[PDB]
Amino acid sequence: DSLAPEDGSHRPAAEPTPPGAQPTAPGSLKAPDTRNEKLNSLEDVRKGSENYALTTNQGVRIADDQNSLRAGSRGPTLLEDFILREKITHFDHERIPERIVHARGSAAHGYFQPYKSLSDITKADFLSDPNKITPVFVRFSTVQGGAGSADTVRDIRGFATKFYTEEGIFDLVGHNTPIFFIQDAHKFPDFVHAVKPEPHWAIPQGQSAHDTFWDYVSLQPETLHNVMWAMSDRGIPRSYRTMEGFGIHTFRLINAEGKATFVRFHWKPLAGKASLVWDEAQKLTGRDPDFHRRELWEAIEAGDFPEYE
Amino acid sequence: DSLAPEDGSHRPAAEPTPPGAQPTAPGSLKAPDTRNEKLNSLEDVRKGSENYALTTNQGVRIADDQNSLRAGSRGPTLLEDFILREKITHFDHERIPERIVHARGSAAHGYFQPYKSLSDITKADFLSDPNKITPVFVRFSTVQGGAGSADTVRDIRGFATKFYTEEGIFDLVGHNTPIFFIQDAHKFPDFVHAVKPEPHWAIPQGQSAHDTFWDYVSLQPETLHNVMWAMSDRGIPRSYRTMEGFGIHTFRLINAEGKATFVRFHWKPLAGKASLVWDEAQKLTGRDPDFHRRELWEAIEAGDFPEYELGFQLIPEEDEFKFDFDLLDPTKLIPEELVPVQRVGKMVLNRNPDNFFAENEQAAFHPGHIVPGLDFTNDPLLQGRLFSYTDTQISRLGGPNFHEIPINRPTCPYHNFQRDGMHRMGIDTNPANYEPNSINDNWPRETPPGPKRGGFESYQERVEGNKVRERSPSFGEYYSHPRLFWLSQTPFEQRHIVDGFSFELSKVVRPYIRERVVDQLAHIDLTLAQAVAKNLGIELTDDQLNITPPPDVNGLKKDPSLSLYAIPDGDVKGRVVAILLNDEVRSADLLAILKALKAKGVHAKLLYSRMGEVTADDGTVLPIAATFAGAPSLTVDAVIVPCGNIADIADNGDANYYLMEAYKHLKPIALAGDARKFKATIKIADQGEEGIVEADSADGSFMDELLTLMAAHRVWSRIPKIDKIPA
Amino acid sequence: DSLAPEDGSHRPAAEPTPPGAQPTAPGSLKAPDTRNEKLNSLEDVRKGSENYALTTNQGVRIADDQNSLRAGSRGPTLLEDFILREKITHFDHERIPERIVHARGSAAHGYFQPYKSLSDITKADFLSDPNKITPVFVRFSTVQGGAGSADTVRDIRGFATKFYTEEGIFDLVGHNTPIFFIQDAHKFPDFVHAVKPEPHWAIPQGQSAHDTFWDYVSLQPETLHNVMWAMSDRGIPRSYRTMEGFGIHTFRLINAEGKATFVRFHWKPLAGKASLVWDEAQKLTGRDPDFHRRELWEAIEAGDFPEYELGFQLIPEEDEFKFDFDLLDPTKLIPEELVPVQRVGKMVLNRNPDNFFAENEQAAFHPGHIVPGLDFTNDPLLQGRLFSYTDTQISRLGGPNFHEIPINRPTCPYHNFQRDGMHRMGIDTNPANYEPNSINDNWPRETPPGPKRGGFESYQERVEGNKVRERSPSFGEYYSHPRLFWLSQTPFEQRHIVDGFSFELSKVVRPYIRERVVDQLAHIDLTLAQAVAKNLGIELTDDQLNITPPPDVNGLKKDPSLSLYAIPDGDVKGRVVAILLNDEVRSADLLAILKALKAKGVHAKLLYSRMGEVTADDGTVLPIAATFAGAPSLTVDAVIVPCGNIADIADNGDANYYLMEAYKHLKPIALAGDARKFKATIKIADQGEEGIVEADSADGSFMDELLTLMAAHRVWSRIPKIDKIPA
Amino acid sequence: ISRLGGPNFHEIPINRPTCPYHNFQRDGMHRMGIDTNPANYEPNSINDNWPRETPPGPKRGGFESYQERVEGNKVRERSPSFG
Ligand code: HEM
Ligand code: HEM
Ligand code: HEM
Repeated sequence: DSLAPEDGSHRPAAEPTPPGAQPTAPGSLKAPDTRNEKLNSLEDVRKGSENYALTTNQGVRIADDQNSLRAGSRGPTLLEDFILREKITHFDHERIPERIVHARGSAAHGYFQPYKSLSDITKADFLSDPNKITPVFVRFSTVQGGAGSADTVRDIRGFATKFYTEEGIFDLVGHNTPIFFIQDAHKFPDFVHAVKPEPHWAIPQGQSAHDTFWDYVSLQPETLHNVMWAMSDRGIPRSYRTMEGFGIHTFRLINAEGKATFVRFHWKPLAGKASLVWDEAQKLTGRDPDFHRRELWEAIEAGDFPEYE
Repeated sequence: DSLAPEDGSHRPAAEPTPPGAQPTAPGSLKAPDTRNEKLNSLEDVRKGSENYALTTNQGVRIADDQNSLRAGSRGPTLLEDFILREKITHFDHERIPERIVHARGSAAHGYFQPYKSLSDITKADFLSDPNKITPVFVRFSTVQGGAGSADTVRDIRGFATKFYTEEGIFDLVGHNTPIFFIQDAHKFPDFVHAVKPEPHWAIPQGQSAHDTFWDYVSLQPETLHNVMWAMSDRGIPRSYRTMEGFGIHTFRLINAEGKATFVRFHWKPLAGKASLVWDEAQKLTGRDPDFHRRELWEAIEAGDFPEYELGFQLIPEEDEFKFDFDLLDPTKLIPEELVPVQRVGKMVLNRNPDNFFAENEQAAFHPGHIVPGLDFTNDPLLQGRLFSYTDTQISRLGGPNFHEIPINRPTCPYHNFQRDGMHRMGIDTNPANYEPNSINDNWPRETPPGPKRGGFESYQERVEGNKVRERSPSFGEYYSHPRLFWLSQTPFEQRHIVDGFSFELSKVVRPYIRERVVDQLAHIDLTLAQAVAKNLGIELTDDQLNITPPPDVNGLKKDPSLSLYAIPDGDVKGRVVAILLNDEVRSADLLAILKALKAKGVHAKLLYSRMGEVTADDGTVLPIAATFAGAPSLTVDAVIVPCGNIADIADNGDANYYLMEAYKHLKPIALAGDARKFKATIKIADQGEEGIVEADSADGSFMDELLTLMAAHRVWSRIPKIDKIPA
Repeated sequence: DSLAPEDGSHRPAAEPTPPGAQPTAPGSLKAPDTRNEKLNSLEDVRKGSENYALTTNQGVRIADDQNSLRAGSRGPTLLEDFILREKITHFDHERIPERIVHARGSAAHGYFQPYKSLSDITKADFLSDPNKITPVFVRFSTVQGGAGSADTVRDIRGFATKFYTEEGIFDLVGHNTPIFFIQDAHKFPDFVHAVKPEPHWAIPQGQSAHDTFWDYVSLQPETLHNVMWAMSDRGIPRSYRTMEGFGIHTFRLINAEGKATFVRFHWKPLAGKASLVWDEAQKLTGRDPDFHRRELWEAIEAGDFPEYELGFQLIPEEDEFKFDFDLLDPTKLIPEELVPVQRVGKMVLNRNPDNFFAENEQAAFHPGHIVPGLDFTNDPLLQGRLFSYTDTQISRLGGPNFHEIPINRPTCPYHNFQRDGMHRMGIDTNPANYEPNSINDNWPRETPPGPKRGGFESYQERVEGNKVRERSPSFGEYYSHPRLFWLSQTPFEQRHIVDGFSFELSKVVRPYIRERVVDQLAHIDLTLAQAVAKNLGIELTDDQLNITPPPDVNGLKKDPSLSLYAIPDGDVKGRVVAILLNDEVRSADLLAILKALKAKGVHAKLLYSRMGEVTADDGTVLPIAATFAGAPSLTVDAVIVPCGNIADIADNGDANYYLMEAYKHLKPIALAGDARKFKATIKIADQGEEGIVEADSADGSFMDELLTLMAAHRVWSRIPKIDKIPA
Repeated sequence: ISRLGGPNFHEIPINRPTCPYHNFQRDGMHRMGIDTNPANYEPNSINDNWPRETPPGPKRGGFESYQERVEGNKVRERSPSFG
């Protein structure tokens, strides 16, 4: 019953294919041979499916998964149907709280590699050798909207990178413009509340074009610089691939002798910089709310891998 | 600081005002005199702000809310700053999980009132006297999308009503169609997972147009009936005010003498039925993703209260087996042609919440929340629902004391022996925490069943059968209800159905899925399937062309109450019109226009190519509401273009496109005097045509022709001309 | 129904009554007219019970609370029984996580009042007028065990007070010893993990007598000062009413002119200092594990309200470096001989809670919660404490709104821009949720620091140094405070300390840990080291006997304020006496005894070998409170034995054991007439012995002898004789 | 669900079955298993309906309830045999 078509057209070729030619799929069935050290350590928890029996979470095989246990064919459902309650209990608890900010985002795996040793300025092991590869996990996002909001709204974009180094995890958690709206962390909740949907009716979604945000900007002039960046075409990128990335804060690099050097971090996109125009971007939140997410998944499936300096 | 403007225009009047006139606000500040028992009992948790000092949550006044505590003004932030840490900590833990289904929703407060006593058929106290007023809390929603998804997607709608009765909470949790997709609750996680975003890449949001949804439908024919409703215009309503409401399942009404009657619940809109057309709805998800939430809120602020009539379909117990279908099967409807709806009472929604998170996000509805006078039945979809709503609320709302959050608490008394749990508010003084007890003389006490204020007792239905995991043989027919639905639509509604299926299936990547769906459609109706097939480039096989159609439903071959538009019920009050200005509007036109609209209760939005003001020909100064690009035609019900300096806007791309988009979406257009030049923009003949109102000036019949068309909602006769027109 | 007895003896009188006379009850049923601002404020949440119907949490009346809905009376339970699933669901989610430390504790309500105005030294409002009364809620606890462990273990005790002031909540979170075990908050998790049950097998409960605790102590000599306290009789208080309380750290008092003064907080008991002895405390964990919790509850129901005076040690800012110890080192005390304690106000505890879980278990105290007029210091342990108390409570009480749980709510106003979070109670009507704002004209607003009602500002301390992870060199001395504490104890207290160290060290399995600890004691005092080593069968080496003792503390060689008994202050009001009954009491004796007792406020418990009653020689009916084995000598402060038919109980094993036990534990004993014949079972000399009161009959010289020994707590001169007594 | 934090308590090491467990359940707090199956529902054609139901049998078959005979009305009542 209910099985695949005879021609095997239900499944995608495991080779690089252009956008739209085939059905998208989980990365490990789409590119079995692409590996790095983080991807391989995840093998312990990956779970397969072909050729196995359907079971409960306690490992008991299920005979009939189309019906509830009842007293007679048109009777009442019995409390003793533990298969039914396990199935519905897990569903009832699928959701976890979304991120307070940056709830809407799209991620991918990859690797990082230094061009030369940087030990004159830093003793950071991941930067000490040109032949040393570091597995990374990167997450691109919007700021304001919830996890089910649209991709191509006018907003700042997040650019978060996890480096799995040999002397610890390093997270470089940045944005796509070189400054932020405010100076002190004490004002974060005040700025975020002004930009998010208003508290009485929860409008508007994924937009700064409402009264509370401009109220706050007009009374806090420190915000004007990043407001300039947001109102420009930097606020509506064509893709996560065609935008720049920054750490914003001045950080410090320490070498082996104890000398310190101030540093600001940048990401330079090798596909170049490019943005949409507003009318296009606003209408695209309706025709395909999932455009940046789609485009990233599809570029990696086609072999047009996202690359940054 | 003292930052408000002196002139006080930062705050809206506390009186009814038209959409867009003033800034919207929390309900108790906009309409402080709109009261009910539920609203009044929330006064203990409401908090003001004006004239108070800024404090921590422990009550300590804060001197500086702009800076962290550091060692030196350019120094490190100190750990001892408890004011910063409290502030950021609360911020960091603001979110709670969203609802697993129906995450996106909009809500309001109101009241219900019975039309007469129903003591003959039920002993439920809230339906026993025409003077008993019952306060309500209602939430409207979509199904698939997250809480930040858009309002006007294609999808089923939820309609949940919490009745705060004197003998307990009664929740009627319904939907906007009379049937559901599946028969047994055991398949709910399977159906839900197929429609929701696909698990590898989490796409797509708010849409059934993807491979897994159609895969599930093509393998499970029980889904076909509700799938027909979702692909029709029923799936993209114009507003929460203009859709129907249904309980779906057969319940029981139990009277004082112990007699049981079967009942199906109905909500009838008093503003009538109306929907959008697909390209408008989809575009509208980008230009204003909060269009339904916004319209609901603004309708209440302006006084256009959503009103609905509660109705009952009643079936005597002896008629259980008289139909072609099973009454306990939720994939089947009860045709109004066979069993009429009895109009029993009315609900009015008249006040918005104060705080969305606290009242809307935290509200909890559950179909298992019934009262003496009502009872359940063996419908297997309903049966598994009783388990789920209590279970899910434990992690969404954090524990078993969710009934203590202010919006959920009953207004009647509640006492029992349950104790403790996370977030416990009530402090019990009862010396005993069990029964039977002699230490508190067994209080609180059980209460026998009776005609009024008695204890809950289940209807003693007979059960006889073996313990089986099996579907009833009477549940095994999937095609005649869908066909009954198809034949009751008007011709233009049939066309929208065809286009919904074609569009959606065009997004399915694996072609064999499209073919199997089409096959399933050929078992319902051949014309339907031939039409969908041609848009997908598929040919029907000779065998598919000879499939025998399913039977009539108890002799019916059509039921007009299943169509949105067969029997018109339009009501123009609360609709909104776009008026496109120019720099020298003929003020005689404008006054005939605005006074006719106010007489019918229709709102106007004055549009221009820039914000600010415009000066009319007699020197009158008009405030502009929004630009042409800022309030697209998608948002209004009809377009009027008045006489004046037409050359101001004859060449503006946005003004012209405004008329082409409305024209495409079948809305009525009115052109006064030289505004008639615009006919060439939409290829209108000199002769004119139905749907285009035109005159020398905006006077008499001009407005009356315009308002007649508005009552008919859209101009269905223009369908044939829109396939050309690049809009 | 009416399961209660005719006579109404299932309910206690709402008037002060002696321990064991009536059933105990929720505070507001027992003492309804004992009010305070916090206690009246909780009336919005109290729930009654009598005369109400039994319902679901939704308000639906239950008819049968004895059965599940089943298909047939011997059939399967039905999923549609929502009544059963709600009752079982609330029960399934009743528990919340216990506190990570101090999980076992007992609390009560009360009030604080100052003795005079303290405006010269602080601007704290609650200390500004002798007529300003401040509601308080105090919790007493242990440290190591879980919520179900026993009360009279050997451990430090917690003393936490929440002040509901008019300028915010102020929490004073202290202990019952003047110093703590460690110097920097970074070692807290290491220290707590070492004293708690070991991780493989989770043994032992409520005890420090195990290898890991002693391993950590022997490798970290900063802990030795608090260890001397714990090994002393300070570790086993007789009651929460008879132990001292301390804040431990040095805080700042900030006056209105902006001047800063260093302060250490103290709590002095009005009932005096008293402790048990180790064998008695230990046996009491098995005979009555709820001993301290019970006696505090009953003391309050009898009107023996626990009373404490608040005391300040004040040191001007210019004297920060006058002592030869660092003022910021929390392992260092400030001897009252150097800086006396100023008595400054009093606290009274006069009302028990209504519900243990709602009020005691959900209460949240945090040292970071201070008010204008107070400020912190750089003590590294206090500094890290500020992070932890808010953090822990996010998970223990479920979210960032724990301040909205009724016992935690401030009594003063709290307004800010924080919103949402799990179980949000407050419904904000403010149109703004940020600042600066203009739409609500910037309310609520910041408030400048001032003399009264102003915003919080931190004292502008000068900070100078590099970012480093290093201990200050001035914190590097670990032996002179332990040595000044040793030398300030009386001789019997010094013997109790030696037996404390010996009993615990004998439970350490690895012998090398025993030796290392002993090596450390040699650096404090040789006599002490030699004594513990004699009991562990360890010999001191050559090297150990010549170790130079540590220096004195600022010229001091001893401070009598560190001893529990050097300077008497014991009070007998609220103590308890067991009276051993025989089948024919000489009424003459009883009466003399009960009336002498009642004049000093001493309670009595009448014990026999069975329950029910016995009659005196004059026919007076004496009801029995407990049996000899059921209310052991461990639970009373002294034992009295009247004349009558002594033959009746003279051969009763338990009645004889009662005397030997109380005799072993240094408690006063009184025997009139033929009761003197019991001297043979505890082998007393012929002339007499101090501590044994005897006479021909219960006269007044007889009770003054008994009441006088009782004011001295225990009979210290008997220690020598109890070696050769088998009990 | 509250004691152990969510619906994945069977992934806590001590609670894990040593035999195989495959199904269409997904997500929830602290999800350990990373499912590669393209389908998360059944029936499905995209993964050829795996994992699949197994009919009852003498060994290694699916679970089926004994077909006990049930008869009587819906009552909240104690059996007289229990008294
Ligand atoms: C230069 C300024 C900032 C930048 C560039 C930034 C960037 C980001 C990014 C990229 C994320 C998303 C990470 C992900 O993909 O999971 C994020 C999340 C977050 N941000 Fe920041 N942020 C900034 C300021 C702040 C401040 C000032 C605060 C609080 C004081 C804050 C609190 C948070 C929190 C609580 C999250 C959610 C983390 C989670 O749930 O895992 N951010 N931020
Ligand atoms: C006749 C079929 C059904 C209808 C009309 C229906 C209707 C609704 C509506 C309107 C809501 C949203 C309530 C709100 O506004 O907060 C909802 C939520 C929900 N439904 Fe149903 N539903 C149906 C079937 C089911 C089934 C079969 C199950 C599971 C066995 C289910 C489980 C849930 C859950 C878990 C929620 C979320 C509740 C909460 O988080 O408080 N539903 N349903
Ligand atoms: C001078 C040293 C300390 C004293 C006098 C002290 C005192 C107390 C007291 C009396 C309580 C119980 C309050 C109640 O009854 O609920 C408590 C709880 C607690 N303490 Fe401290 N403590 C000290 C050191 C620390 C340190 C250094 C830390 C961590 C850095 C810490 C963390 C905690 C935590 C997490 C709780 C549980 C709080 C709750 O769950 O509400 N304590 N402490």
